[PDB]
Amino acid sequence: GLMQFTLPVRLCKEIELFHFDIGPFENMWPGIFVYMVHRSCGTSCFELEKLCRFIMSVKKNYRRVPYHNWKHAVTVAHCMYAILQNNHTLFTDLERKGLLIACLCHDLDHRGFSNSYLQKFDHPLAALYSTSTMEQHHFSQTVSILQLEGHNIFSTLSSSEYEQVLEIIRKAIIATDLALYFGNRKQLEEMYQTGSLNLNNQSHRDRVIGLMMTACDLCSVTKLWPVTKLTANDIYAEFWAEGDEMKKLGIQPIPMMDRDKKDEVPQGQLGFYNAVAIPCYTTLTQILPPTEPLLKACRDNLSQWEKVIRGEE
Ligand SMILES: COc1cccc2nc(Cl)c(C)nc12
Ligand SMILES: [Mg+2]
Ligand SMILES: [Zn+2]
Repeated sequence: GLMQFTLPVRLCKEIELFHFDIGPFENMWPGIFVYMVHRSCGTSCFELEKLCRFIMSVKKNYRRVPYHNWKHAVTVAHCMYAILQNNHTLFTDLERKGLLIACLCHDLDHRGFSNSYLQKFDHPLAALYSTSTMEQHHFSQTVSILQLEGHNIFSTLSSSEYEQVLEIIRKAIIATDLALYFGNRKQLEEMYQTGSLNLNNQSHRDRVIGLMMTACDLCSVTKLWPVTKLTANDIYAEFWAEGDEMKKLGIQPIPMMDRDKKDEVPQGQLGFYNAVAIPCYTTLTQILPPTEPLLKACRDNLSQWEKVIRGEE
């Protein structure tokens, strides 16, 4: 019972920073996640046997796609850990429990295609879930794994607390639908500016948690430039494969997804930082000030993308 997870000195130190990379050793990631859950939640929170059983089942249900894989899950969860550690007096016991799990499960069974491809292909999931197609499937997959024998990590929780944690996980996994981000950030920016933003209001808390979810999901843009540069290849590998699949459906894909337009990537990445990433980290920083290193790191990679266009690399 008195077992504590201990990371090697370098990892132990670096894991507390927003720009930490979990490395290339697959086998260390479950230990990295368990360590994060113990420092963020406590050794008590989950039964180590149930938690490790749940982690392996979640890993098992993540596909071998270039980007939206198991490594993405553990990275998105790490970024959440970094946020929760720099704002620990702001989150409930249940929120700390649910958010690291939601991040771990957020892209469960992701096939590497967007909601648009699912919609255009007429995939069964698009008939089952009209909007936030994959995100509703990811939550559905999270519940399926929680219902497996010996996998209920929230067994100790009351009937009411279990329904609260599951609702935190649901809202958070749906929030990773980038289509919803735009309106959520606009509503949060307005509430913050008119001083009406109250963290005691549950609907306001839901919105802030949604913004934290977009921030972690896009945390690839907040790492040191070599990590960002290499992660962009994986992101575009999926994009180009979906572009190829749109062409198979007889639909010319958007240039972002066209592998014949690889030369337009630095300009498209510049557009992404301006339209999505910088607004996301700016509003997040106004709301939760210790998350400033995410915005700082993001602005540095935006500058690196400008250097790419200018022929500086
Ligand atoms: C055009 O670039 C993009 C489009 C949509 C989502 C994206 N997510 C990430 Cl994290 C990055 C680095 N780029 C994105
Ligand atoms: Mg998503
Ligand atoms: Zn994701």
